[PDB]
Amino acid sequence: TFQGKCTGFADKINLPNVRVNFVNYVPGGTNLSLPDNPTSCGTTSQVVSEDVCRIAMAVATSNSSEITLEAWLPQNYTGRFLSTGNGGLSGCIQYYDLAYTSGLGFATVGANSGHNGTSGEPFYHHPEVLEDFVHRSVHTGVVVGKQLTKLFYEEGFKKSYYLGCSTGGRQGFKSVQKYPNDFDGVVAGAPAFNMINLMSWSAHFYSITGPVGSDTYLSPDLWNITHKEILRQCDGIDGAEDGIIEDPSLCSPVLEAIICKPGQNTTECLTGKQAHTVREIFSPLYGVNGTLLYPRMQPGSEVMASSIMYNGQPFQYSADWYRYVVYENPNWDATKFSVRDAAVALKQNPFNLQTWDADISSFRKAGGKVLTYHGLMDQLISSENSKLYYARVAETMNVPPEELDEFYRFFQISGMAHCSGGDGAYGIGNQLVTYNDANPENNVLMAMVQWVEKGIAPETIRGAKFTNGTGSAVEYTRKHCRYPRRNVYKGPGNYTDENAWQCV
Ligand SMILES: *[C@@H]1O[C@H](CO)[C@@H](O[C@@H]2O[C@H](CO)[C@@H](O)[C@H](O)[C@H]2NC(C)=O)[C@H](O)[C@H]1NC(C)=O
Ligand SMILES: *[C@@H]1O[C@H](CO)[C@@H](O)[C@H](O)[C@H]1NC(C)=O
Ligand SMILES: *[C@@H]1O[C@H](CO)[C@@H](O)[C@H](O)[C@H]1NC(C)=O
Ligand SMILES: *[C@@H]1O[C@H](CO)[C@@H](O)[C@H](O)[C@H]1NC(C)=O
Ligand SMILES: *[C@@H]1O[C@H](CO)[C@@H](O)[C@H](O)[C@H]1NC(C)=O
Ligand SMILES: *[C@@H]1O[C@H](CO)[C@@H](O)[C@H](O)[C@H]1NC(C)=O
Ligand SMILES: COc1cc(/C=C/C(=O)O)ccc1O
Ligand SMILES: [Ca+2]
Repeated sequence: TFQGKCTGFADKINLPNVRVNFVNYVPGGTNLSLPDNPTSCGTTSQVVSEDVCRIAMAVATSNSSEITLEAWLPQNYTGRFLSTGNGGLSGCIQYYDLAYTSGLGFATVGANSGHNGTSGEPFYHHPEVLEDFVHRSVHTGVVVGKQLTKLFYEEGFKKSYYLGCSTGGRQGFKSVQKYPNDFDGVVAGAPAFNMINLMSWSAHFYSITGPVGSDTYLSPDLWNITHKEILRQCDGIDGAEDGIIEDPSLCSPVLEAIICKPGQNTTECLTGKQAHTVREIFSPLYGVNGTLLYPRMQPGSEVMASSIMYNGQPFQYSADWYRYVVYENPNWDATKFSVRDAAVALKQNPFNLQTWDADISSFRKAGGKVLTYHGLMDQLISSENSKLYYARVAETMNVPPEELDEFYRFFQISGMAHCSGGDGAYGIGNQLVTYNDANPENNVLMAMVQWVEKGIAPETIRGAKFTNGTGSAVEYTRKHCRYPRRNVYKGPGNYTDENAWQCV
């Protein structure tokens, strides 16, 4: 029996520097309690919809570091191994991804990145813990996970896959760049690569806005006013007035247009200083010496960005990065961030956390495929940074898109926010929360499986716009384009007909 194989499995595990905490049979329909999950992760449970054997481990990665590692080995197994990854500066195992991919038949692992919780404080004075976050946590879970898969199933595994977004997107690219043989297929969303500069750019928003109530700051109401004017200026460039900017690279908005006139209600317009703030927010971050560090925030992400990036407080992840790693001073004042700090951080680049190597020929040579996607109203990580990486790879590898298409495809997703949510057709199946069925035509993960196992490369990636979230009726779908193409509404038929659009 499958249960009996699982209850007998702890005795079969004997791996150096791996301590088995427990092995449990978890039937489908179980609502797992996760009492030990770090409180800052904000998840104490996970529904597991299909039978798995659950293995939980503590794996020492050095004499002063360890990861927590979970492996969920499904009863209904397809012969495919998969690793998940992390979010933010967190060690949070993404149990929602473990449920998702195990439920699709993958032998699945996820590790906590080498520490517990969403704070960067565990990096403080602990280079081995930081090294786990940069590269060694994900890789260790792949090595151990593959071992466990082969121990548990007579058939072993035929192919190996990666699924992650945000920090998880970065970790997918760290795999491509440093461990070209870890995965046959890598699915990496909205990647936090160019990571050091991402922290600097996150930190620089405070220097532009200033604190809540200052001259230079905009309230959430004013960011809503600003959003509506951005749509007036840009929504229709793609040919459809649908509240979505299909490719914001064509949107260069001019916000002096909504500077207050005499006799205008001050709550519906900007002062000159506020307009200057907005112009700078849609400008790139350049460093000492006048070199580019991070591209502009793409227009369209204003409502959620007002709460997270433009809220008049220093962004927390970057403050943590500068206090605990760059300067090792927990009292470092993040309100006084300057580009001189960004130079110090970029030169430090610990364990090449930048994850910005543009020569990925070793991955190509090993036979790997990578599919990356990025939402074009992303409020946390600008979609333009993925576009910059693409240019850099083409330039460095000295090949055009037709050649890159053989092993590296990048889809730009209209109306998607950071990793999930947004105003438009974000339902591409990168996570349970974006799921529109399991079939490759509707699901990015299964599309990678098809590319790897049948040699069928995805031309576009379909997403759903839901009436009221995943599981509700699909209102419309759209076939998102493969960069450098963009989507343009041509008709015939209304913009809700996916056939009325063309990638151009
Ligand atoms: C980090 O969090 C994990 C839980 O996600 C902790 O692992 C648990 O620790 C206790 C105490 O050793 C074990 O008895 C449990 O079986 C563990 N749970 C799992 C899922 O493995 C881990 O201890 C924490 N790491 C620390 C504090 O270093
Ligand atoms: C699982 O349990 C938690 C409480 O621990 C609850 O919030 C969640 O809705 C449950 N899920 C289902 C679908 O029963
Ligand atoms: C701990 O590990 C470090 C880093 O790998 C190593 O150089 C050092 O010798 C070790 N110290 C002990 C106490 O084992
Ligand atoms: C701004 O607009 C969004 C819809 O895009 C709305 O849900 C939100 O409540 C508005 N925010 C404020 C502060 O009015
Ligand atoms: C300006 O707008 C607010 C709504 O934001 C309204 O309550 C207030 O009465 C208006 N003031 C004037 C002078 O029109
Ligand atoms: C196209 O569909 C949208 C979505 O409901 C709607 O706003 C619009 O009226 C439709 N256009 C026509 C011509 O029916
Ligand atoms: C990190 O080093 C590099 C940066 C670039 C950047 C090009 C650009 O930023 O416009 C190009 C090649 C490099 O080796
Ligand atoms: Ca539009």
